[PDB]
Amino acid sequence: LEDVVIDRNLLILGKILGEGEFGSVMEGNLKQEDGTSLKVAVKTMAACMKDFSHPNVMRLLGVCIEMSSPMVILPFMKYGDLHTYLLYSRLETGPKHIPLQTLLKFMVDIALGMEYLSNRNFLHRDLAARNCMLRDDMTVCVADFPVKWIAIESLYTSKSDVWAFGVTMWEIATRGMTPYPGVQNHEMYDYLLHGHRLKQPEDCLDELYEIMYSCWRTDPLDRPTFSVLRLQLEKLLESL
Ligand SMILES: CS(=O)(=O)N1CCO[C@H](c2csc(-c3cc(N4CCOCC4)ccc3NC(=O)c3ncc[nH]3)n2)C1
Repeated sequence: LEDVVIDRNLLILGKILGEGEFGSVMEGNLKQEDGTSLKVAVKTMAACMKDFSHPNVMRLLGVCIEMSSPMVILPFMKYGDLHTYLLYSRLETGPKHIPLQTLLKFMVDIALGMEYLSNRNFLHRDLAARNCMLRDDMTVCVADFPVKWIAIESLYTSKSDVWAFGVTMWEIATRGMTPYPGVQNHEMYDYLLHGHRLKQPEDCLDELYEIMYSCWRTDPLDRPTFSVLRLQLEKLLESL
């Protein structure tokens, strides 16, 4: 089924950007049909992605299969994963102090991305700040289609995706804290069973904590939809 394939000679691979599940993600140059070349990311060593068109969801540029003796091509995200970008924001090199409105925009971006995928009845199954990438224009898009992001009942529906989104909201609000400090992975199921949740971050609004807390209700049906979540975050952002 090769409607999305690209000729291998149009692609030039280069240095490593990160490590995915099945192999290395490399930087690359893709020669386009209009003659010009574009910087790309190439996972090495997709059917879902072909069906997606939305700003806050990573798109498929193509596929290549080189023979030795496959590679999925994706857009280059110049600031990398969101988790690592948040960590750097607490030091002094690349980005400055990120204000509250910019963190909410990251949350809104992800919510929009998930709203779209949720309407297609597509389940992410791995939503986290490390799986959210940063475009050259500072917009976030969800990508990659881990015990502390999985919900109670899942130990998967669209509401277990909502749980993981709440955890990702917490990650962004804490600027890259690992969830559940002083709690081990084996310990999680019982920690959640007794009704304990991620604690409210430091200088973080009650309105915001209400929203992320609502993602972790015991009953999946009590959680809000991504569209409900998206509006709550958008209106909270507007009130600053
Ligand atoms: C969630 S994912 O499935 O996308 N995934 C999984 C495996 O690890 C990959 C990863 C980690 S860090 C990184 C990256 C880092 C930089 N940086 C290099 C160091 O300085 C800042 C920019 C620049 C570009 C980068 N990636 C991309 O453009 C790109 N697009 C599409 C897939 N990957 N990529 C990402």
